[PDB]
Amino acid sequence: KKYSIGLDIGTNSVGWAVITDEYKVPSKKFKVLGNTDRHSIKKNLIGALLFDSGETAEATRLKRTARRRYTRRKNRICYLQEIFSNEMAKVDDSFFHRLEESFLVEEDKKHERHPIFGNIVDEVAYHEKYPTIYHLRKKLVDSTDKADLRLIYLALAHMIKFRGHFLIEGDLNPDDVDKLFIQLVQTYNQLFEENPINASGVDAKAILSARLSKSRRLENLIAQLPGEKKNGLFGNLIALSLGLTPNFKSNFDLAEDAKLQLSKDTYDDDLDNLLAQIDLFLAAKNLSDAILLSDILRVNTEITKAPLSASMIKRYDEHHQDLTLLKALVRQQLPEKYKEIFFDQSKNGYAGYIDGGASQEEFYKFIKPILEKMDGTEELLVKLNREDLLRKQRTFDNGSIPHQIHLGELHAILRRQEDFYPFLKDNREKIEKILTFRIPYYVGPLARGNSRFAWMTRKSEETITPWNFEEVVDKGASAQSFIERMTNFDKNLPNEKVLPKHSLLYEYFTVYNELTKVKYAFLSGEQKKAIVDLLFKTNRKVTVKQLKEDYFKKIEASLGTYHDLLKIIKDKDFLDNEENEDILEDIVLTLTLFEDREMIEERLKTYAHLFDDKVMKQLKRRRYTGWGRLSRKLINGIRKTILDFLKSNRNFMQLIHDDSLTFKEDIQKAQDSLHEHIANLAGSPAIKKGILQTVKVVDELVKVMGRHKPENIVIEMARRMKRIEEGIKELGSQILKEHPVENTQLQNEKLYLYYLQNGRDMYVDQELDINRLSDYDVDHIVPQLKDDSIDNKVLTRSDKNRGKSDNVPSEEVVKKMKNYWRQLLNAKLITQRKFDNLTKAERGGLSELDKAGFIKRQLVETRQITKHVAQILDSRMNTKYDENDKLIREVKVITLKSKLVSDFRKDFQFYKVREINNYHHAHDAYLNAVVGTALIKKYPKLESEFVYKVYDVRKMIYFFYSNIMNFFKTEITLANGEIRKRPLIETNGETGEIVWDKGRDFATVRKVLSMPQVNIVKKTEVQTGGFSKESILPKRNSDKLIARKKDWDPKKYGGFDSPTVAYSVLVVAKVEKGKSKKLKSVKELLGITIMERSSFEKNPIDFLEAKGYKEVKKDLIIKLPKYSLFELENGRKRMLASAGELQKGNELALPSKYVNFLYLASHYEKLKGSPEDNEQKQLFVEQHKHYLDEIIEQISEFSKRVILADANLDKVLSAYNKHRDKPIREQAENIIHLFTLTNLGAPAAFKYFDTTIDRKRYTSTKEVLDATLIHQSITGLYETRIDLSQLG
RNA sequence: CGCAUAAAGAUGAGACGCGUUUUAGAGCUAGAAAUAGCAAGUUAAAAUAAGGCUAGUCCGUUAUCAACUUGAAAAAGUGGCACCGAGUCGGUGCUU
DNA sequence: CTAATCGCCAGCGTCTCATCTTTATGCG
DNA sequence: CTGGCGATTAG
Repeated sequence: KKYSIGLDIGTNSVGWAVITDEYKVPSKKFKVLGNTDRHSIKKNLIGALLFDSGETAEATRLKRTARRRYTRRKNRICYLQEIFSNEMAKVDDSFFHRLEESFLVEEDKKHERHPIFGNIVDEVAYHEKYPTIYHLRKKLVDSTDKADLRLIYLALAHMIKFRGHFLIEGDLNPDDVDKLFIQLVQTYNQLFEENPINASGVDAKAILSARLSKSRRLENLIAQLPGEKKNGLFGNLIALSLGLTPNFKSNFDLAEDAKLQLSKDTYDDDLDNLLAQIDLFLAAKNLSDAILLSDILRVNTEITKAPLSASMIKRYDEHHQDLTLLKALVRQQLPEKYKEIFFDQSKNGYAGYIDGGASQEEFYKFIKPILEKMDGTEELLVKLNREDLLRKQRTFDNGSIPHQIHLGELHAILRRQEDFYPFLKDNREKIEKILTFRIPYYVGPLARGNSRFAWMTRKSEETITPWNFEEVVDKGASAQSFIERMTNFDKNLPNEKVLPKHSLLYEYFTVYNELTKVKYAFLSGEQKKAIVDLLFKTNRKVTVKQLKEDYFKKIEASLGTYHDLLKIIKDKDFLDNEENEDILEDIVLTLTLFEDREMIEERLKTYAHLFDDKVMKQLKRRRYTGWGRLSRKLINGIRKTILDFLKSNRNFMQLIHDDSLTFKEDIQKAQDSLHEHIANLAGSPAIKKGILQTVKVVDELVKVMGRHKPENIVIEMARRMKRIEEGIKELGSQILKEHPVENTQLQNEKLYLYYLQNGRDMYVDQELDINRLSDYDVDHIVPQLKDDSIDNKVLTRSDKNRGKSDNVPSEEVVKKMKNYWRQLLNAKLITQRKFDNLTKAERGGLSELDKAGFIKRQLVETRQITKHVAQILDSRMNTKYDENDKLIREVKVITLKSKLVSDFRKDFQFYKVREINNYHHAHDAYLNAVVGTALIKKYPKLESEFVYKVYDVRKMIYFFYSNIMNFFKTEITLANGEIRKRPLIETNGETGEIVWDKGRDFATVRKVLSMPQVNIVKKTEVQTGGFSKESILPKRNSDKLIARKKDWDPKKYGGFDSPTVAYSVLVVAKVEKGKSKKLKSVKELLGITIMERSSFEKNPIDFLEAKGYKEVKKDLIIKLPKYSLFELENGRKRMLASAGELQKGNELALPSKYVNFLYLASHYEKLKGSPEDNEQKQLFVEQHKHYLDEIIEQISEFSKRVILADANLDKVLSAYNKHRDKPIREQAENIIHLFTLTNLGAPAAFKYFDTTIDRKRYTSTKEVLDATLIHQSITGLYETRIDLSQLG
């Protein structure tokens, strides 16, 4: 009673099928449990399983980072508040209390309404003196009077709360653009004795103030004083202001690469190196400062010290001026449009721009034609083109402001009010340290131990303020654990980390693996030490023949990092010592790990007695990358040593596995769960969900067949005009004059074949006459390997093009195509795939190795995820062992590729339509199963090609002519228009076993493919995610609003809406009826939100009690997650979607003649075969065109049975009776769009030919309380039916 | 089997700029009102999943999940077979 | 005086750094 | 995209 299992794996579906040896899916009757009266269900062993897609973890990461940033911002404000705390009580005691409770309503306040001053007249006087905060900041910077302390706190708090970016390192003082651009040429003339033409008027930074990222900046540098090299024209301007890329190789006349950069960390060390091995750099830095503050600062810096506040005040004043000017102009010209612009908040006028939800762009687009209609509005259009008309202060493009501007304003504020308050003098650097502090990206979250994501190690144990940060956290250990927690361990010893790529032990290992088993006569013995000492360790790159022959004549994979450490340390003494070897092995790890140059300075100040300061700086400026693959205890931790064996001609892997001394310890050290095994796979989680469900359904199917292992498990993992322009540019002839070069409407190959082959045949130099669609057809360059590529066909006029059965091109074609067509393939008119396929007949024809390449290109799959899931299934299924300790292969895992089964669909007319029902997953699984077991029955030894002896296919060519699956066809064709018959009953190579009895197996495949009942299961889930929609709605008198905090009532403050239901519960109880408090009983379905899910799983009874229910039955609480299945009268099925909405559950089983007729009518102009076959298909579809009325009757009876959507049904029928008089090919698309009315899942809105049908949603769960609840297993074969009418 | 280049994806850390919601920015004139006419408008405070206890300048949207019987959890265990047919599975026979 | 139905609605842009895998593409 | 919600209609 052997059997086999076929599996199709997708990202939203898993299809499974169980077949016997006769390719017949069996059936069986199963017991059902519960309290109903049915006791046995007959079911077929084929089906699918559908689920929601998996989600990546990026959105949770972004929200986690947002939470951390909000907590840290609140802590910054709290730090400033407690540093102002103990002295504010002299002026105002409850000032911070009024500043805290400013959100809530006057009836809930405990102080005055006006927060900043506590009364009315001072509030109005303050807001009249200062309209914004920027007037206050400019007054506090410029004026030298003793201000109030509350104003100083307000300015500092606004400066600390928003504090710019950190993308520019180094200090930055506000210096013009062209006023310093000539000073660069002044230093260039006083430092470089040449002729630098000071083009006063070239306007480098001024034209670079526009969109001049690279191209326009380089163009402005080119349209200037010409430079002899690119390093002077573009490169020097890059190293001064723009995106820098200099080099001290052919530009700075150096003997070593001393490459500077922009404002970064390594620029100061590179400038110290360039000055200590060989002003103008200050002028370049000032030019960089001018180019950086070009676009953001739009005001002179002479009259004031704070440029940002002056820019904002200027923007405020121009907004006021243009506002009153536009008011006067619209009062003059169009007085009837006043209210639509200045009063209507719903429109996109000025009132919508200020009080509504209008942005800048919608306001500009709304006000542009009204401003164009009037007159006298020229400069307003000038401003509107420049995006400087009625501009706000807190805009969406203030993100370019660096933090040094805010730091300078804060420093001037603290300097000006210094001598009036002494605690400002005592705590200046504390406040500046509050503003500029930023946690480094390798220290991570400052935790204590209760974190899934932290790696920080502490020295002491106290709170971490920004002032004692460097005193508490160890930075070197944190920077080491930041890297070492990510790099993988080696596969041999699974607990040890991996050496760096440029380690000395790894370099010795790779040079010994190169020159231990080296033969060119095999190499010597003890002379290999002298060989690696002289030739390898002296030459920077070991030669292939030259230096080896020189070393052989003198005596009788490079170590580049050894030479770098030799010339950096300027000797060769410690580079070969004993303890200095492991010391240098620590130094190379130090150089690989960190990238901060100061913790590096500490870790090499650990080793100060090996060099002076100069060698120390020369090696400290170095860097490396890359991590290797091996270990240290693998090579020099097992004792001889592996390096001792590799030094003195066996391979390293041959020393590891083949030798019994080494392979025992690694196999012992190889000594998780399933979820941990899938968790460290590769690829998207959307595939990993399907992989886990595949393992579960395989284990369940093994369980249901009486604990017998299967035989085979088959796995399938499912998944231009510029060329014509390039051909017209390379041709030069009339490629666009008469025949237009426009591949826009051209979708078929009838135009692309003329465009690729330049309007002539690949073999004949004749007129193609492309105006005829009944013209020259297409001919494949190599027929049955199946291929339909662009470079896999040819368009000759009318011939057989040669005389052959295994070769398409002829000798005259190869003689005539050698100059023109081969140059066209060399000029990329035709691709390289067509050139080799057209010229390969001139090299002996179809050789045996080419047939091997063809069958290995048609059979072998390449993806890694399929190999890994095959490995998982083979390790979980085959587990026994013999006395020699070998794997006892009781099952065979066979992987396929979808091209084979797609060819099997399109060959024998087993057509697939995705829009009808979800049966095609199970049908693809069944077809995969039968194709796999037939192919493993026919060609036995070729199991070594895919089932996971070599048996290389060079002396096997079983297969004779072209293809692997060419034995399925009962009448094989030929190349040059011929036929070749085939026997009926196939058999194996040596064994006697009929495999492919044609009539019986095809009748069985039709009978299985037309089976009405398969098992479709939608996987029930408990919903998780956000609590509700993230928008905040204004206040209403509704009851659906959720409070944003604990004591903020939503009828006064607003809140969120539309919460997400986790699951539902069925509650039977009694509630108050009428004003007499009558206890009328009720059976109700209630929805549980996620916050309520936690609070309800803590305690159910008190939760349902306080909700409003009394005297519940505690044992009758039934949990119902999403997609719970309910069966109703007449086989109507409904899936629960929420507490108050259902979804369609049933499925439509159309007969096979209808789906074949639909596939023929849909692609009526895209047959893509032989002309006789296309003519026969056209006669087959046009010979009877009344199936579609029967299909309409089919879906009418179905929708009257289970859908109950009669209004949309009558709309569909009226649309069909309207569009009766139509062609067939335009009617197949409408009748195939029609099938989403009766589909499975959520009700969608489709579209007919002209009209559009809306969706009938199912917003009522009153019927479900008198239904049959189904509890399904993972395959749907084990059920539990519960009659809810008998419950309670 | 190993190197070089490029692209894509996954995972984690650190930072910006907006947006949204309530309050504060005394609206004026005429009528008893309904209302009308007029003037103004750019900013700030606070919250940004309710909250949790291990009280940290932590943690809270990823992954996992039919029912029943055991188990604190982890995890383990629970369902007869052939044949003729097919509108969501039905019927016949043997043995329990 | 409650239930069906219709129509609208739904947080978003950027930057810095690190480690892996996989695919294509040459070269031995 | 698919469920929630207010304004509106229908029994």
